[PDB]
Amino acid sequence: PSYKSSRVLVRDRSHRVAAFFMRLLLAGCEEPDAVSDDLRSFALAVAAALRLRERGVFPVSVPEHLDLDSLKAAMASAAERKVRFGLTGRKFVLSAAGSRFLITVKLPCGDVGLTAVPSRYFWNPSVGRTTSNSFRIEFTKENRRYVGEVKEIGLVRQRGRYYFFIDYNFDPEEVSDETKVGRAFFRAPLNESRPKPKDKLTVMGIDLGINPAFAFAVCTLGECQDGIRSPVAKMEDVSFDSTGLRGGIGSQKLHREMHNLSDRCFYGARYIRLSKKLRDRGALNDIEARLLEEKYIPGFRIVHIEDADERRRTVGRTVKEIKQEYKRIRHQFYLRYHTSKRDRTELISAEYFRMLFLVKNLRNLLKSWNRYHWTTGDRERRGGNPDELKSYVRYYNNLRMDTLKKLTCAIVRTAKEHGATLVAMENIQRENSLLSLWAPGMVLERVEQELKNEGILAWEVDPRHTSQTSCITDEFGYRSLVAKDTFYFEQDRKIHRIDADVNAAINIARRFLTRYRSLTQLWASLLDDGRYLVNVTRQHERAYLELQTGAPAATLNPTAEASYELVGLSPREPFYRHEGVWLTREKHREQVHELRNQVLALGNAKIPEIRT
RNA sequence: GUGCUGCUGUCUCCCAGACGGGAGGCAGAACUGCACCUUC
DNA sequence: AAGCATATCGT
DNA sequence: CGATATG
Repeated sequence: PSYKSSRVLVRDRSHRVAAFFMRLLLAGCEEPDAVSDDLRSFALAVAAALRLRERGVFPVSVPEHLDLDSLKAAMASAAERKVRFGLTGRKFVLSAAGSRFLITVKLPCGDVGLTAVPSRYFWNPSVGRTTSNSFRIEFTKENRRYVGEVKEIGLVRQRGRYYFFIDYNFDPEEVSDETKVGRAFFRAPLNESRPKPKDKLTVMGIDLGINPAFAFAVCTLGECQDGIRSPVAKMEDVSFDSTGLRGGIGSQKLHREMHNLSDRCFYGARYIRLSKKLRDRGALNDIEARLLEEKYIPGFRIVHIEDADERRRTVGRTVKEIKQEYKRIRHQFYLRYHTSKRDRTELISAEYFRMLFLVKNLRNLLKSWNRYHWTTGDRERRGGNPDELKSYVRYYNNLRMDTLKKLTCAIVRTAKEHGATLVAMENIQRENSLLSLWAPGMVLERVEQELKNEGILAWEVDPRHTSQTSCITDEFGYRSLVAKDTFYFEQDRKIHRIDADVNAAINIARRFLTRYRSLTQLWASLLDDGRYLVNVTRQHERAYLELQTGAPAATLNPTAEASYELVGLSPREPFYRHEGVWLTREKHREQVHELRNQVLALGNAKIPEIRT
């Protein structure tokens, strides 16, 4: 089934027995060795229970007379490893009054009426018992009234606080068979044959980043009015009507301050390492002394003192200033939700990632300064500090999780608003990137799971040359390095520019809808006589060679203008397509550099910008 | 409920030691904001 | 590894 | 509808 969980708090033996159950399953048994094999089989199974009682060793003495139910419940809990209360453990009666729950555990001694602290997850809940041994909860996590079914409850104790896990089933939104057939059609290579969707679906091309948290483009099959036209496999062209950029920088000053402080904390650790070398060794190597003066001093924004005694004092003053600036930045980041800026605060912004990078850099700087004392041979000790920078780590993990949840919610919202039912995302599996903050697959897994729960199917497209190829001419352009938000291409021999993220979003959507009709790069090797044999590993390359040459293999034969061509063969060096001539690696880079030189002389003022 | 997520006063513990940093406990002031399958 | 179903006897 | 017992 599909499950969702949240906790409620109840304020005013089951563990004594849960711990006993865990230990018993792992480890009255007067001669445990003599019955070791059976015990092991039963514990591993958690029919065995029936066999154990026949042996006459299965009855035991529970820490606290749990009679039955509670007993079996805790047993199953330890197994799975939550003192559970089932309705088919001791039965419970979950009701709701006002804005809070009321759990009534039916213990053998009597009824235990427990009121729960009003949660903002199960806000304003309504509970009605069903005929299927369940409770139908209706709550508010807008005023969307989420619905769930509760059949089992669990009790735990954290820091002397008792918590109830309301693990409830829910029904994901209905997904049409047209969406499934359309995904099957569009995901398949051109070699295979799949039925057409035969419906007017909606496709959302998505590019993921950190500064533009994500950008999207929307297309509707069989509906082309105005926008960047894209071919569709075996159908008519479609126009990307809604193209947008979500996320982004909230306030420029805050982003700049986080970047500056992250750089300062990045260089501080290396500066104190070099100062520790200077205080101990007394001299530096040629590279380090050049590195310290040229890079570390202007980076840490410190004044280099020759005296080693007051060098530590200057370093401590600098670290105090760094911490004061960090506290100011954190307070300004907190105030986005507690001023008149409540309305203009975005769901997700570029500061959610800059703050994480700053937290990591400051953690490193503080961990380095705290160990400024150590000298030759101190190293690390089994003990020392058992909770060093615990608050920092807690904040980093909590902010990471919250950023992931808010990004997933933003993506899902944007997909639902635009009516999309198919979402082509970029396969980020294939610093200043989403990686080094999360696992490459974790973000994708979360996003597709939430989209599926909302009834939207998602597919990962190969993200190769999407940010370097124009979405109109389907040719290589210039991605500006001074400003990474402008992508320069040529059209009718006139240089145009576009947003470099909606460009990649449209390229992702185009690759999805055209079923990878065109490839911008081919891997080949030189056999002899200037003939570059094409290396075919992916099925997409096999389909591409069939459509252009006519055979599942081909070679690059040279021409006069340092270019190549596809021929085809009857039965490892990159090559970039360019204008149908398959320029080699060096010539492709030369062409890109020529484009960059041409666009730098022209000036962006005379370069028109297309709709975005 | 869990976080985003902090401020002020005061107190305790630790590492340098006399420039500073890291765990936490209470008491207050402001805020009605966003998101959340937890659990192992 | 987890976060229940049916089935009939007896009263 | 309660008491087990097993899909």
